Amino acid sequence: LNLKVLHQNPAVADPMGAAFDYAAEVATIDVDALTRDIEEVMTTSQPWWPADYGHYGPLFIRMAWHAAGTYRIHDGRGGAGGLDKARRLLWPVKKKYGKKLSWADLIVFAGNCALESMGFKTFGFGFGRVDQWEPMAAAVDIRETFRRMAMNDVETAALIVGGHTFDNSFLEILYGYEWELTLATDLSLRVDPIYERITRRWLEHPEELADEFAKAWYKLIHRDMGPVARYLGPLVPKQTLLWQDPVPAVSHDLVGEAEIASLKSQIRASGLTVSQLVSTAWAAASSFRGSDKRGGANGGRIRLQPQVGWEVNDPDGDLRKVIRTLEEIQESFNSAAPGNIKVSFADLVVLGGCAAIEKAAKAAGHNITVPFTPGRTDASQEQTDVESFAVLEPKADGFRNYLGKGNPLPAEYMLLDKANLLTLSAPEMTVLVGGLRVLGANYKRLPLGVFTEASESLTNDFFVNLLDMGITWEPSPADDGTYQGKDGSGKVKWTGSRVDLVFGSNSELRALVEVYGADDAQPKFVQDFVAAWDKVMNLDRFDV
Amino acid sequence: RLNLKVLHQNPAVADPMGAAFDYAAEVATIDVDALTRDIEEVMTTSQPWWPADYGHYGPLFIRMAWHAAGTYRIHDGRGGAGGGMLDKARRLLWPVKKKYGKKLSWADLIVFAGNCALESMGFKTFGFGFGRVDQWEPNPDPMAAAVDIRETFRRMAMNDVETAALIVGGHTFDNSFLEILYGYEWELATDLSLRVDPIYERITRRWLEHPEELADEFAKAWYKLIHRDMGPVARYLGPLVPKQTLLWQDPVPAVSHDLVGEAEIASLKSQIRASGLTVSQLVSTAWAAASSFRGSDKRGGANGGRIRLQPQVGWEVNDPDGDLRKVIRTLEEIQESFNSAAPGNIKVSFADLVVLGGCAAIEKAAKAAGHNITVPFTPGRTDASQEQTDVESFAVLEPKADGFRNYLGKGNPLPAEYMLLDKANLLTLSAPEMTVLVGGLRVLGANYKRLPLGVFTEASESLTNDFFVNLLDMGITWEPSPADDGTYQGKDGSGKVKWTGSRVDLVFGSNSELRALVEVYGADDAQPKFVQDFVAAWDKVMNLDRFDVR
Repeated sequence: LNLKVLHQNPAVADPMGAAFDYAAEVATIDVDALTRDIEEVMTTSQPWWPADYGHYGPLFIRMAWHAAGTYRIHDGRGGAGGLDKARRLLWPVKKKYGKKLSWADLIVFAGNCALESMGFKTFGFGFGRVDQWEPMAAAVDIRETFRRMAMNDVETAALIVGGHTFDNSFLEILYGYEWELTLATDLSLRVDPIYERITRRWLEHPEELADEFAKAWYKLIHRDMGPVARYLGPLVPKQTLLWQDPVPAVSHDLVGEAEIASLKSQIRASGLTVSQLVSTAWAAASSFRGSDKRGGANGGRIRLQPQVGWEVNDPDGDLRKVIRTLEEIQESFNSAAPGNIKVSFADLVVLGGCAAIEKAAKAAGHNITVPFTPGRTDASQEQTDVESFAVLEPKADGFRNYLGKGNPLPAEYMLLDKANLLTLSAPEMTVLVGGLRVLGANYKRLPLGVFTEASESLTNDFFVNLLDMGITWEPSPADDGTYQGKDGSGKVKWTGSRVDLVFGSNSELRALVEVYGADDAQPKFVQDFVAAWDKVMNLDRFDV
Repeated sequence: RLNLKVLHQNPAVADPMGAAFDYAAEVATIDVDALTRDIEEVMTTSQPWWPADYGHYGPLFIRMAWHAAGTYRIHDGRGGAGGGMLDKARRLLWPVKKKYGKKLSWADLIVFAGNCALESMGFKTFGFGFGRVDQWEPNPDPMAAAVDIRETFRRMAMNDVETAALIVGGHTFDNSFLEILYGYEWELATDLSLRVDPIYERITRRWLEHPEELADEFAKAWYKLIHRDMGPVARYLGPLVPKQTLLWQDPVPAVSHDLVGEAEIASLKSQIRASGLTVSQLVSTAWAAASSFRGSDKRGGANGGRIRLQPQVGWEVNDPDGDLRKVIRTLEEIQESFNSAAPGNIKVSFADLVVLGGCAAIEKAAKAAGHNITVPFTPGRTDASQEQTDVESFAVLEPKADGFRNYLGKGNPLPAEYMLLDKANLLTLSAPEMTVLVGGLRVLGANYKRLPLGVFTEASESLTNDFFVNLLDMGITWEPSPADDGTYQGKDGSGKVKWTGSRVDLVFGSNSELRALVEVYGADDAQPKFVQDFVAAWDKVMNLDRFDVR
C-alpha cells in the first residue's frame, strides 16, 4: 500500500500558489493574436530541429495525436489533461504568456492551429486543461487500439484517412492508382471488409469526410475535459454533442433558504430512513472520475437505464423504492411552489443525503448544518449513452463494501484506487469510510464493518471499536474473505472484511484513525465527515 | 533520474489536523502531574494479548524508548526521536494516548513512557521536555564486540563515558550489574566487554567503589539519548524541563539587550551597503552562516553568530582566503560603532549583522534590476562565545558538497545533482523554492571562489531572472568541456563560447519537472513573481533556526 498515490500534486510543489485559478486567466488571452503567433512558430526553420519543408505543420499534428491519443477508457487516466524534446519549438510562443497558457493547451492548440493552417476548418476549440506538476491482423490491431479509446469504426477510419493526408488525397490512391500487391500497417482500409465498406463511399462523396474528420478530431482533443462548462475561450462551438453526456441548461429559478429547509424537512417527514438516502445520495455521486471528469452527481442519471440497473446500486427493491418517493416529493414542490421556482431531481438525490446526515448527526450527539449548493439539472433518457457508461460501473466499490467478480488487485488496493479517482486524500478517505460504515451504506446492508452498536447514528464508533485490542481478529472460523472479531471471552462480537481491517493493520493508516478515535475528538470527526461529504457531492459542479 | 518526491515529504494534504494546528500551544496545557499518574497505571496492569514479565511493563518501556531514540545516525542527521515509525507492543500505550489524542504526539508519549518507567523504579532522572512534533508517515574479545558497541555508539556521538554508563544503565533499571561483573572473575554475551577491554575496564572498575557518580552519569546519558533530536533549547515545552545549560545543545545566551526597532533597522541596513562590502560578499557570508542547518536535527542555522568562531570560519566551503576575513572585520566594526553610539539602550548582536547584511545586500541588488523590494527581517538573534561551540561536534555539519554554491568536495557517494537534492531536503525546502534559490544565488554571485560556472547573466550584481532565461533558450548548444573536469560549455550558433554551465544547473535545464518549474519563472512579464518568490524563499531560509528559538 503506497498512500503517496493519494496526495499527488500537492500545493507545495505548485509554484503558482494556492490563489491561482486557471479559469480566471485563460479567458483574457486573445486567441485572435495567439493564432497569429503559432502561425509564425511554424514556417520558420530552426538550427537544432530543421524542417526544410516550409512547415512544422505535419509535426504539430503528430504531437497532439501522439499526446492526446493515450486515453485509456477503463479507468479514464491519460490523455490531454495529464515527441518530448520537440515541444520546445513552442517555447517562443509560451514565454510571452507564461501562466495564462498551460503546456497542454499550448500543445493541443498548436496541433489544431496547424490543422487549420493546412487548409481545413476544424469544428472548434475550448481551453481549460489545467496542467499537473509531476494484412487483416494489422486491421484488427488498429481496431482494438482505437477501442481502448472509445471510438467507433467510423471515427477511426476517418482519423486514419485524416492525419495521413497531411479530402480526397489519401483516397484516389488507395485502390486509386491501384497497387501491384506490394505500404504500412495501413492499407487495411481496403482489404478489411469492415473498413472497406465505409472508406469507399468517401471516395466519391468527400463532403461527408471533411465533416467527419472534423468531429472526430474534436473528440481526440476534448475527450477528457469533462462536461461542457470548462470549455473556456471564445472558440468553443454553440452546439451539444452526445459523447459529452450533456445536461440541459438551467431554465428554472433555483432555491434559496426557507425552501431548502422545507425540502429537507419534507424528506425527513416521509418514510425514508437514514440508511436509504445516504445509499442513494452516495450511489449517484460515487460514479465520478477525477481524471476524465465525467459522471458525478449532476445530470440526475441514477433514474436512467444505464445506471439504475447496475449491481452496486442494487435495484432489488432498494433503489427503485426511494426514487419513487423523491419523484413524488418533486411533483408536490413543483406545484404551488413558494414562487416561480422548480427543483430538478438531480437535487433531491443529493439534498436527500444532506438531510439524511443532518438527521443522523443531530441524533448522535449534536446538531449541524450540511452545506448544499443548488444548481443541478436532470438529463432525459435520450441524452444518455448506455454504451459509454458500461465503463463507469465500479467492478469493486470499497466504500459500500462491494466486491464483484473479476478482481485484478486485492480488495484494498481497489479502495485505494477508487479514492484516487474521486480525488480524495487519506484523512478524507478514513473519515468517509467511518461515516459510511456507521451510518449504514453497505451493499445489501451486510453487517460487515458495522462496529457500532446502535444503527442510524453518526458516531465515531467505527474508529473506537476497531482499535480496542481486547478483541481478536481470527479469519479461521470464517470461510470467505471475511474476518471475525472474537471477544476476550470467546463469543463472536463483530465482523470485518479486507477493506475494514486494513485501517487497523497498516501503520500508515492506523495513525490516521487515532486522530478520530480519541476521546475528545468526537466533534472533529463530525465536522471532518461533513466537509468530506460536501467535497464529494460537489465534484461535478463546474458552473460554480 | 532524480526523485523530486523527497522534497515535498509530509504535505499538509495528508495532515488530518489542518493547517491551523501548532504543536506548541496545546502540549503546554498537559498536566504532567496527572499524566504520570496514568502511565504509572498502564505499567502495573497486565493484559491478555501481551503478558507482562513479572507483571510489570517497566523494562519493556525502557527498551522501547531505546529502540526508538537509538537510531540517530549523525553522518546525515536523520533518524532519532522526532520521527519514523516494537509497534506490535506500542498499542499497549493506547489507554493513555486516547485520553488526549491531540495534545500528546506518539513520539512524546513513547519517550515519556520510557522516562516515567525509569522514574517508577527508584531513579530520579534529569528532566523531560515535550515538543517532538509528529510527522505522520512517509568470543567476547575486545575486537569482537567491545569495538562494535564503541562504533555503533560513535554514529550517535556518545563518548566512552556515556556508552559505558548506558550499558551499565539499561541492564539494572544504582549498581548491582557491576557487583556481579567484578564480583566473579569467571571468564552477558555482547557485554562483559567492560571487564576485558582495557578502555572500558579503566572506568567501569572505578564505579565499584564510588557508586554515586554512575547515577548522575547515567542521568546525563539518558537525557542526551532522548533529547538529542530536538535542537536548541527553546523547543523544550512542558514544566519538567530543567534550568541548566548543557554543552551538547550548542547553547546561545539569552537576550540581555533590547532589540532593534524599524527606526534602527533602516539605519543599520543603510550602513552595511554604505561601507566597502559589495553584493557578492554579503550574500555569500549570510548564506554560509545559514546554510549549516539540518531540518532533520534542528541544530545549526543562522542563530548563535558562530560564523566568526573556529569550527565554522575555518571550513573549506566558507573559503577563508580573503572572503570570511574582510567581511567579519567590517561587520564587527559596524556592530561596535552602532553599539557605542546607540540611539538608546538598544544594542544589536552580531548574529544579525551577518543576516541583516544579507537582506541589505538583496535590497541593494534587486534595485538595479528595476524593482524596489523590502526584505522581511525579524531581530532577536544572539551571539555565542567561543567556549560553547564544541569544535569536535561541528565536523559533522561540514558540507561535503553544497549544490547552491557549486562546491564539490571529495569522496561523494552520489553525483553532483543528488547532493543538491539532499541539501535542499535538509533545509526543509520545496521544489519551487529550491529552483528560485538556485537562480538567485547564481545571478547574484555566490559561487565558491566566484567561479563563473553558472553565472548565465551578463551584468552580475543585479537580481534578474536571467539564469532561467538563458538556460531555456535553445539557440545555444550544450556539450561537455574538452578539458573534462566535470563541467560543460554552451556554444552559440556561430561557434564562440558564450556560457559555462555545470552539472548542478544543467540538471535544471535537462530534467522534466525542473524544466517546468524553470519555465514558470523563465517566462516574460514574470520577473516580479520571481523576485517575490526569491525574497520569500530567502526570508524562509534565514528564519530556519529562529522560528524554534522564539
